[PDB]
Amino acid sequence: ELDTIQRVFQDQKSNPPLVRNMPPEAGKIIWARHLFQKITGPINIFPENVINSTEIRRYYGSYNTLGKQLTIYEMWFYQDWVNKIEQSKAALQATLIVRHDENKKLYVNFDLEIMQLIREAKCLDRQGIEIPESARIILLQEDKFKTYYNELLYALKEYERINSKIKPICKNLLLPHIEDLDLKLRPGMVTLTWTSMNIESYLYYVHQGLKKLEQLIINVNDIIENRIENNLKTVSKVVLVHLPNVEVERAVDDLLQTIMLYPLDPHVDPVLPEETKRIKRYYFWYFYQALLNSTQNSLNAMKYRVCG
Repeated sequence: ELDTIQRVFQDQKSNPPLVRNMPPEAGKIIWARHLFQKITGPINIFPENVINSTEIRRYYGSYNTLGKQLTIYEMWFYQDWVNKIEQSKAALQATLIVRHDENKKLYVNFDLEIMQLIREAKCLDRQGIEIPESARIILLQEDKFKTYYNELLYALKEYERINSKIKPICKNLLLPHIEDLDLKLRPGMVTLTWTSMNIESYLYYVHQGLKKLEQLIINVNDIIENRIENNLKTVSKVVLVHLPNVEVERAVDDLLQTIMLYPLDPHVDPVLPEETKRIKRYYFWYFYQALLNSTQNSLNAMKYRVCG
């Protein structure tokens, strides 16, 4: 051994590589108790046988004298631990925990409270210790906060993926829809996760807005990404010299088809996004440049291969 035990204790619990899911407090006291038990066985063984011788015782012582020391260290650790959580909750963590909200991402206010209450009950149960009523009530509430924080996490990021897929094109039909997807939260709702409701419906409604937007994008795709691209390819293949009206008619039809998707050819008035609307016209001009270039590319091809 137990001088060997002594050197073990002198190298206290914070110094070795403990790997587990048990707090420093709990691991420290168990190791001390176990060490004391081992001691021891051886121481127881030684014684018786041885014682006687013683040696062882011485050783045882150392161990013990070691046993006395260990008991003293245990008591100091428990002095810092017994009653600590009750004081923390009753003073500054039990006072109507602000739920999780957002501005640019999800902002976690009481992350510490979640983690702490978590470790608290797991360790008190595993160690066969009594858990005060205050700790159990707030712990169940914490589980509610954690689940809602995670679900809101998923929601926010849904808006993020949709954004990652919209921003590469910067279409001024979805940019206004994106603008319309803005919401406002008053302070009276900053405490809804207490009785477990109105946040599920809120998140579901935000999701409903996102899915409706997604459906609009799906349409815009089916109308624009396939039919018009195929038409452009047809325009490029047209041999203007020889080959053994239609595309022009289809181009006109496709314009009107795009107009049917609520694209703001005039700037939206109340919003006044004069700068934002011309961006799609620039991309559309690039597409128009691709159409004229398609015919032009053909033009040059014939001009080069006229001799055969």
